[PDB]
Amino acid sequence: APVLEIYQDIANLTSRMLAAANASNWDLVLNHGQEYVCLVERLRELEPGEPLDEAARGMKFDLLVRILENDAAVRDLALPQLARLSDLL
Amino acid sequence: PVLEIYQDIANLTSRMLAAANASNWDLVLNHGQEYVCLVERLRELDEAARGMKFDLLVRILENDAAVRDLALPQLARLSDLL
Repeated sequence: APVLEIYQDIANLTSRMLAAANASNWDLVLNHGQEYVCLVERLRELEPGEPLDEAARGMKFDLLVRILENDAAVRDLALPQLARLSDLL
Repeated sequence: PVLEIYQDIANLTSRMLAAANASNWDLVLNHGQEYVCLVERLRELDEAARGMKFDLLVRILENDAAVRDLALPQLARLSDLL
């Protein structure tokens, strides 16, 4: 199904964001957010419904766990550096 | 159901957005423990229910992005100084 295509793309994009965050390329991470918002809008046009196939349910669930884990991992790379540097100024 | 989890992750992300707005990065970071725990608790539906879940998801997705959009330009410009 096609809505599975957008979850995949968001997972791929969030993995790219993670790679940038890993390299401390904050501006790239932000630049990836532009696509991210596009992808969420497109997601929003397909969803919700109609129900999903059991096979395609566990796949989306996985994709989500991955998107959320990526989102958490970006924050967990960036924020300790932000906190630290903020403390200084 | 699994809506509970989704609800809890959405709510938490709202508290993180509120903290972010206030520049309390430590507090954003402390809730991040709670998020991850809820996310891993996930690794583990009628139409009204799927509309509900989908709504929560969009909110979580928007919230993560809203926090990055606050946090990262500050970080970009502070690493550059230092």
